[PDB]
Amino acid sequence: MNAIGNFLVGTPVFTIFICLALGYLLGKLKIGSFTLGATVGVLIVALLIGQLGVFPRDTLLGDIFFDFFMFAIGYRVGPSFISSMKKFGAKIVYATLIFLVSAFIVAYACFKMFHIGPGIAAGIIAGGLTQSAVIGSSLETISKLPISDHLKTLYSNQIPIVYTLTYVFGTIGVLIFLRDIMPKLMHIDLKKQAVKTAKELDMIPVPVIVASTHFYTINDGSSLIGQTLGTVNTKFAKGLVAAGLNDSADMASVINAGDVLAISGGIDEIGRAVQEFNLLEVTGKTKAYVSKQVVLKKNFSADVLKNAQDKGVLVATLAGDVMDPAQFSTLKPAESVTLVGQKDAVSEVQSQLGRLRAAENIINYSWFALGIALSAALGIVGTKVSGVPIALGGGTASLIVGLVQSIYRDKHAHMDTIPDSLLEFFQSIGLNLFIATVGLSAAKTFISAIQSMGISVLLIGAVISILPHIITFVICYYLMKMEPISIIGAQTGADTLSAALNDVSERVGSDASPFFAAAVAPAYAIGNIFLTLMGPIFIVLLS
Amino acid sequence: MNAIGNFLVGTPVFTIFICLALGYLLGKLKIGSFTLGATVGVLIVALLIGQLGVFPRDTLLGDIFFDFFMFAIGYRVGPSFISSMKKFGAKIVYATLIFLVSAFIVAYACFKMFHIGPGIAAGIIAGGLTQSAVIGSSLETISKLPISDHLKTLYSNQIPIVYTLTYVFGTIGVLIFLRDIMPKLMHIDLKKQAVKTAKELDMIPVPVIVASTHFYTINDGSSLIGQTLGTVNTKFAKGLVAAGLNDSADMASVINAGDVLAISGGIDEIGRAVQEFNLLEVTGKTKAYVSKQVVLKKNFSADVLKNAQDKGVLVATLAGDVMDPAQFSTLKPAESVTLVGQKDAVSEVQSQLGRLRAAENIINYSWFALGIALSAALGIVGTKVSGVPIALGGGTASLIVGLVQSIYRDKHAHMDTIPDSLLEFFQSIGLNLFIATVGLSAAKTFISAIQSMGISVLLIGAVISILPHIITFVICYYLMKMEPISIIGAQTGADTLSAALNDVSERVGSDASPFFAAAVAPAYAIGNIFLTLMGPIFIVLLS
Ligand SMILES: N[C@@H](CC(=O)O)C(=O)O
Ligand SMILES: N[C@@H](CC(=O)O)C(=O)O
Repeated sequence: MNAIGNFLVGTPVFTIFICLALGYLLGKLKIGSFTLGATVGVLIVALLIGQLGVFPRDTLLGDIFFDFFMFAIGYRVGPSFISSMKKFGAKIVYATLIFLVSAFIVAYACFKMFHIGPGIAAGIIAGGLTQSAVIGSSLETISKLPISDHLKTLYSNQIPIVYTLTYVFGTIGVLIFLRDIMPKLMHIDLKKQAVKTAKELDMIPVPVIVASTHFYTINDGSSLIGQTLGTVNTKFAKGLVAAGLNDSADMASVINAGDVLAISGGIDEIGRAVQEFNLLEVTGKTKAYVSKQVVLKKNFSADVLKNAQDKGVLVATLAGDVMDPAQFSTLKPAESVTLVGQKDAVSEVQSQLGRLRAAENIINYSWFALGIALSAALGIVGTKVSGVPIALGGGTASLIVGLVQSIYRDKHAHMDTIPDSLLEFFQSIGLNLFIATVGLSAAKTFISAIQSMGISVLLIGAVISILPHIITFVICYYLMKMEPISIIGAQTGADTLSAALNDVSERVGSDASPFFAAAVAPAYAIGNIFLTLMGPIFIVLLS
Repeated sequence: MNAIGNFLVGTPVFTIFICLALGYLLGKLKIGSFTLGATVGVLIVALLIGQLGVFPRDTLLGDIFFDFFMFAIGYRVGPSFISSMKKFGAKIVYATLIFLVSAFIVAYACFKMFHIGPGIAAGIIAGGLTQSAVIGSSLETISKLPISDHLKTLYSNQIPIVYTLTYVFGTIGVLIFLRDIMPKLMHIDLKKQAVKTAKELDMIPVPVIVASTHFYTINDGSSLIGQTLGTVNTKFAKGLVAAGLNDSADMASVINAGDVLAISGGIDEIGRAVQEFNLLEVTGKTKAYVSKQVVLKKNFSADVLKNAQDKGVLVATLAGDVMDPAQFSTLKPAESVTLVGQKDAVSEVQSQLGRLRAAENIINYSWFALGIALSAALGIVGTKVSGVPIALGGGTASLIVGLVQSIYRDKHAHMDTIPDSLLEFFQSIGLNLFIATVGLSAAKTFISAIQSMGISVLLIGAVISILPHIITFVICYYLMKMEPISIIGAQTGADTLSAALNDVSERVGSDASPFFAAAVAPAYAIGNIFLTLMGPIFIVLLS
C-alpha cells in the first residue's frame, strides 16, 4: 500500500503519462447523453491518482507544454482572423465587448454580495471563465502585492483547488448550453442555418483542379503521324501542351510510331483533345516529367512567360490551375507559381523567372524556437495601474506571436509551413498535460478544502459560468436581432472554449467550417487578453 | 552586464529556447568542406551562453524529451528490423558483436595505461561512444555503489564536463570517417554500389497504382445507347466496373443521353476501355462516389466477394490495387481491404464483410501515453552482477517499446498510426533540447576543467572514437571480405549515430534508402543495449 505510492513518487514520468492515458478513455466513455471529454477525464483521473502520493508540481514542464498549445491555437486561427476582419462586420467584436462587460459586472456583484476572499475570487474567475493563464498571472500578482507573508502563502495555495473544482462544471455545462439549449431556443439546425448563411456569403470553399502530365502514346497509322511538335502544340486548345517525345524536348521531332505526347492541362481539356484525336492512355515510367514551384522576381517578366508557353511549360499558381493568358501582364510581382514540364527545362524557366522556392514538408525549427523565445520575451513586459503590476503573461503572448507569424508567412513565402497534424498533437497533448500536472499537484488537500467550503465554491462558479452567456444571448438575439450562428461563434470565442470550438466545427460540417472559424477567430484574441488581465485587477479590487 | 544574466536565470524558457534557435543556424553554416551539424552547434551555443549565468539543470524535461526521441527512433526503425532479420544474414549482428568487443578491449587498455579515474572513464565512454543514457545510468550506479560521500559528489560532477568535451569530436569525426574516408579507401561510390546491391536483392521499392473513379459521360448517338448496365459491366474487361448512372446504383438502367458511367479500375485498363468505346472525360461534381477501407471478418466469405464484383464494387487491398479473382479463395482471413463504389453500397458490402476500419490521420494518444508509461516501467527493472546494480535505463527501454509497438501494429491494424512528420519533429527537437540542457548545465566550470585536464581528456576520446572503427573496417573488408555497403551500415548502427544514418540515407538516394535502413536496423538495438550496460561495468571495474 505504501510501495505503490513510493513507486509513483519515485518516477514522475510514469505518473504524469499514466494520468494522461486513462483520461482520454474516460472522456470517450459514453454515459447517458453526454461525454465528459478529454480534459475533464484527465482532471478526474489526476485527482483520484494524487491521493496516493505527495507529488509536487513542476512549473517549467507546464509552461512549455502550455506555450506549445497557445502557439498551435494561434497558428490555426491566424489565416481566418484577417478574412473575418475584412468581410464580417464589427458586430463580432461588439458581442465580445458586451460579454466581457457582463461577466465583469456579474462577478463583481456576486463576490461583493458573498464577501469572497481574493484567492477564492481568482480561482472562481479562472474556473468559470475557462482561462488557464489566470493561475500564473494571479500567483505573480499575489507575490508582488504587499501583504502579510502568511496571507501570501494562503492565497497562493488556495488557487489551484478552487480552479479544479469549478473547471469540471465549466466545460461540460457551457458545451451543453452552447450546443443544444441555444439551438433549441432559436429553433434552428446547426448544419442547415450555417450552410444557408455561408451560401449567402462567400465563405464556402471552392475546390481547385490541378493540371497533371498524362502520358498518352500514339496509335500507329492514325493519319496524324508526320507533323512537327510546334504545330501540334498550336493545334492543341488553349491550356494544353505536349512536353515532348520520350524524355526529350525538341521543337521539330515528328511522330515516329507509338510514342508518348505527355499532354499537360486540365482534365476536361485533355478529354476534348483525346476525342479530337485518339490516344492510348498508358501509365508510363519516367521520373523526368515532374512539376516544380518557384518564387518569382520583382521584374516578373511576361515575355519569358509567353516564350515558355511556346516552349512547352504550362503556367499555374502555387495551388496549381490553368490561368488566363491576359493574367500574364497583370500578375503580382515576385509571386510564387508552379510549372510542369521537363526535368531541366523547368529549371531554365526558373532561372529566367526567379529564385527557387522551398517544399511544404520541411519545417523551420529555427523559426519555431525563435517564435517561442519572442513569446516569452513579450510576456515579460508589464505595466502598473495604481499599484497593480499587470503583465501580458507567458501563454497570452504566444497567441499573438503565432497570429503574427501566420499572417506574415501568408504574404512572404520564404519561410516554410508547420505540418497540420503537428498542431493538433501540440494543442491536445499540451493542454491535457498541463491539466494533469495541476490536478496531480492539488489533490492531497482536495477533500479538506471540499469539507471546508462545500457549496460556496461550486454554485458561485456555476452562476458565473452560466449567467453571462444567457444575458448576452438574450441581448443579441431578442433586442439587437443579430444573425443566428454568429451569436454562437462570438460567445464561444469570448469564453475561449477550444473544446466547444472543435465540437461545433465537427457537428456543423466541413462546408461551413471556414465560416465558423471566421466567426470565432476575432473573439479569441480579445477574450484571451482581457481574461488574462481580469485576474490581477480582481485580486487587487477585492483585496 | 549583471542584468542580462539576471534575466536569463529568471526566465528558463527563454534561455532554453534561445540556445536551441541559434544552434541550427550554426550547424547549417558552411565552413570549409564540413558542416558542424545541429547537435554540435547547439552544444557550442549552450556552452557560450552558460558562462553568463548559474542556471541549474532540470531532470524531468530532459528525460521526457529524450524518451520521445528514443520512441520516435524505435518507431521509425521498427518495420525494417524484422525484414532485415528475415532476408539479410547474421553477418550484420556479427559485425556489431565484433565492434563492441573491440571497443571494450581498447577502452580497457587505454584507461588502464593512463590510470583514468572512474568519472572521467564514464564521461569518455559516453562521449566517444555516442550514447546519452550513459550519463543517467552512471549517475544512478555511482549513487548506489558504496564509496566516500566526497568521492560520490566529485564523480557525479565530473561526468557532464567530460561528456561535452568529447561529444564535439565524436559526431563530426566519425561522420567524416564513415562518409568520405571509407568510401575513398574502398574505391566505391555510395550511390552506385548501394543501388547495385539493392538491385541484386529485392529491397528496391515498387510503386503501386491505385484505382480511381473517373466520371466519363456519354456521347449522344454513339450506337451503344440502349444496353443494360449489367451486360455493359460484363462487356468491360477484367478489373472494370461502372458504379451507375448519376448517383444511383440500378442493375437495369439503359443509357438515356450524355450520362456518366463512373468507370473504376486501372488507368491503362480505362484507356483501352475508352478506345473500345469513346467517352467524354468530365470532372463532375458528386460526393457520393467515395472509397472506404474496412477490416474483414475471420470467415472472410468469398461468395460475397463474387456478388460484389457482380454488384459493382471493385476489390482492392489496403494500399489500393486491382487483384486477381483467383486471390478471392486464398485471401488472408480478417485482412483489411479497400473498396470503391457508391456512398452506401460500400457500407452494405462492409456489413457483409467485416467490422469498420479507422482512418490513417487520427492518432491514439492513449496508446502513445501507455507506450511511454510502459517504457518507464520497463526501465525501472534491474539486476545485480557481483554488486553492480545494472539496469536497462529509461531511454533504452523506449526503443524496445517502440519496436514492439510498430511490429504489433503492422500485424494488427486496430490501432492507428502516428503521422510521419511528428516522428521527425520528436527526434530532432528532443535530442537538441536534451543536449542544450546538458550544455547549459555544465558551463561555469568548463574553463576550470579545461585548465585542469587539457590534453588527457581529448586525445583519449579521439582514440576511443576513431580506433575501433578502423579495426572493424579492416577486419570486415580485408580479412573476412564482406559486402561494401553493409560494413558502413553495421558500423554506423553499432556506433548509434542518427546524424550519420540520416546523412548517408539522404546521400544514397531514395531508391536504396529502404536498403540502408535494413542494413542499419539490426545493429541499433544491440548497440544501444550493450552501450547502456557498458557504463556501470566500466565504473565498477576501474573503481
Ligand atoms: N481553451 C481553454 C482551455 C483551458 O482553459 O484549459 C484556454 O486555452 O483557455
Ligand atoms: N543518436 C545518438 C545521439 C546522442 O548520443 O546524443 C543516441 O541516441 O545515442
